[PDB]
Order: sequence, then structure tokens, then C-alpha cells
Amino acid sequence: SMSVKKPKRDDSKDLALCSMILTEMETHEDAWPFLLPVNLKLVPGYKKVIKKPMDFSTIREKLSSGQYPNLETFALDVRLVFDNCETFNEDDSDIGRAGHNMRKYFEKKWTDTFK
Ligand SMILES: O=C(O)c1cccc(O)n1
Repeated sequence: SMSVKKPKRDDSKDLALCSMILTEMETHEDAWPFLLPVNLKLVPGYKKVIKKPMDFSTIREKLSSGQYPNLETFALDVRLVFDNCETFNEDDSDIGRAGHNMRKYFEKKWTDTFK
């Protein structure tokens, strides 16, 4: 609170560390469903069902242009990709399995890098 500050975690390297984690997800072989925005004019249901679409290229653009205030807002957009994937796909499908795999892959890198 006012004039009572908790000790400050060092955040100076967060931009480059997030950028690196994103690079690794972009090159994972199961990233293909998540590389580009879903086409809302061509894909049934998506625009109406998925209220906040997110994809790796949109995250890369936001990261490169100063649109993430901090670590946590970046992790929220990455998790959003995989939450959208669960909402729109059966677990028992190739895309549904790709989402589960990419999420596991992300959270491990997250813990290792920061926790
Ligand atoms: O064909 C599908 O099941 C599909 C298409 C677009 C996005 C998405 O999540 N799934």
C-alpha cells in the first residue's frame, strides 16, 4: 500500500524470455492449428461461439509492438488459444489433441523459465 512496497521481482528480461517461449511454440510440429487467425468468414460457428479469438501470430504482433503490460497478460493470451481450442474441438480429434499437447508444452516452459 502507500509507502509500503513489497520487494520487486526483476522483470527487465521478460520481453526476451516471452519472445523465446513464443518462438519455441511457433516451431512445434503440432502448432499448425494455431499459427494464424481462424477465418471467421469461412469456418462455421467460430465467430459466434468463440468470443475472443487468439492465435500465435496475433500474440507475436502484440509482443513486438508493446501491447503486453507484463508477463501475466502474455500468458493469458497463450492460454486463451488453448481454451478456445477446447471449446471448439472434441478431445478425441487431431486438433483437440494438438491443443492439449501445446498447452502441456507451454506450461512446462513457463514454470521452468519463471517459477
Ligand atoms: O475443423 C475443425 O474442427 C476446426 C476448424 C477451425 C478451428 C478449429 O478449432 N477447428
